[PDB]
Amino acid sequence: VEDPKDFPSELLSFLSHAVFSNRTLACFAIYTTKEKAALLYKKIMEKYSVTFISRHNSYNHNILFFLTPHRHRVSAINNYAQKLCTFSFLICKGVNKEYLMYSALTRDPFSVIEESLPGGLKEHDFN
Amino acid sequence: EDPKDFPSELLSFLSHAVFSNRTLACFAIYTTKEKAALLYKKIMEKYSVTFISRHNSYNHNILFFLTPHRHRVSAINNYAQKLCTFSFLICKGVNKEYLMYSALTRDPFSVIEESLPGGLKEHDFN
DNA sequence: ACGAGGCACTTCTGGCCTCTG
DNA sequence: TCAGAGGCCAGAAGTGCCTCG
Repeated sequence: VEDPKDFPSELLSFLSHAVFSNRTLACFAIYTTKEKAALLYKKIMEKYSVTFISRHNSYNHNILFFLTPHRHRVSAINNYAQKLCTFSFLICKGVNKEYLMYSALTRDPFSVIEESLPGGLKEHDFN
Repeated sequence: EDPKDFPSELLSFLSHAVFSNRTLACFAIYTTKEKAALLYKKIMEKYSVTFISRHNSYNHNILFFLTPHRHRVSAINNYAQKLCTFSFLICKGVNKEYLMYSALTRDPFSVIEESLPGGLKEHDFN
């Protein structure tokens, strides 16, 4: 109901917009509640052995941004993360523009709650 | 959430197989009032049941039904699971179809709704 | 009878890759 | 190159058939 139906309109140009692709990527984003972002961060971190993960503030909910050293399907990440929940909203999408998406998440009206490397894609190549 | 199996007085009728790939045409489901009303409609559309009834059982509801083709209990269960809601659901094969239905029609049990006017009689079962 | 379980699909899952603009 | 659509693939999971005891 009041739950978002997509990511914030300001992030949309950075996200993947495939509906029918079997393409795999290495940068994903997840939009969920405050409660689930905490749990998801660690779980996701361990499962996918993330080269990077950050947790962000978004309009009274949270966004998880993360890079993975291996390629995954958006639906594979989605399925893994839905099997934690039930039960609360979750939008999961591939990210096409990693620097841009990261840096947008560090500025208003978004902010960093916590991240696994300080400064992230601004301070580190993940090449 | 609540109950952990079917009422003990109906257990003799059910199949308890856990390692069988055998398929059946009679099943019963234990669940809440809200879930049983819905699974009545949806199991019938889904399996195009030859008969389906919904009954009062101790705070909750049982659904009994016969399907025109053969299914694995695990199928009926994977389907019925997908319409919960971490509300509870016991789903089992029925070995003794008539005896199960007839028990569910008498005290402590009663019929709420069934897909045939005046339910089932003994002939009907083979 | 009925539970165990061999078997045979078929559907699902989650990667690969090329094509195309 | 990029990114979405989709061919293809292999291994897992699903949901039937059967016969054996």
